Amino acid sequence: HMTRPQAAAEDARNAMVAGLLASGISVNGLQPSHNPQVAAQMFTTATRLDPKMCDAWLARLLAGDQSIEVLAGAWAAVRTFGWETRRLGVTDLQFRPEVSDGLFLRLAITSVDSLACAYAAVLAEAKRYQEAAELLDATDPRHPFDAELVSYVRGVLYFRTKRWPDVLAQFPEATQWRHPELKAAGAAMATTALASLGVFEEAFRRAQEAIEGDRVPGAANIALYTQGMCLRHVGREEEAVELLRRVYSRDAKFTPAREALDNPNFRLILTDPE
Repeated sequence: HMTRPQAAAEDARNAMVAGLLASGISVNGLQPSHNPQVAAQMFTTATRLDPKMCDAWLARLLAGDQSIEVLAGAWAAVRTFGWETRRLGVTDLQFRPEVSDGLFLRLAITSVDSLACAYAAVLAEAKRYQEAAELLDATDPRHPFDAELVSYVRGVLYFRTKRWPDVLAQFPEATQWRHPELKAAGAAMATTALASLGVFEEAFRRAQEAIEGDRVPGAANIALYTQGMCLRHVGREEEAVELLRRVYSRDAKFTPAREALDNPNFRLILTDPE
């Protein structure tokens, strides 16, 4: 006579396995498939039957659902962070859930502290800045690798509330980051902050860190666009046009570049996420 908790727990583990399989992840020597909607349903089933299984919430992120309910479900279950993937032998090599910060990057959830960062990023995308900041405040990793993500998402928070000096404090020039992408996107936000403050020459220079290596193309676009505005500001119109066409060609949906090409008087620093 299996108890109800035991039946729920076993069913949740099997739903987890099925979701992973439907995500192209082989488990226990079973053949995977590619059924994204089934994967999401399976992971949702797992969280309904065992809401204490943190990795099932994380799996719903992998499957595309980064709503606040999912992030908050994962955070409530954080005690079992990693238990079920470890039980299955599943690693970051196969299973790397991420959340978009809504501006430049997908942030990988690899630890309790990076889950907190991702949750704060999602909070801040919903304009719940107070809760985001509290969550970052209460995080304080002892190891510098995860603290870089805290600094970055605090910068995103400052960027989203147009606090330009605070943005600059989060992303100082000539600073080594263990995460190259955090540095690149941070530089795009610093470039935007500097341009907004009218410090055009420094904006131009900071932009290069967002451009180098095309590591984060969306950061590079913002940076190249902002360099075009700087060039336009000092009357170097032909060079401005080169960079603006470069960006429009890189990303035809980058409407401000088209606007600036259509209107040589257009002079907008892009502060809106959009």
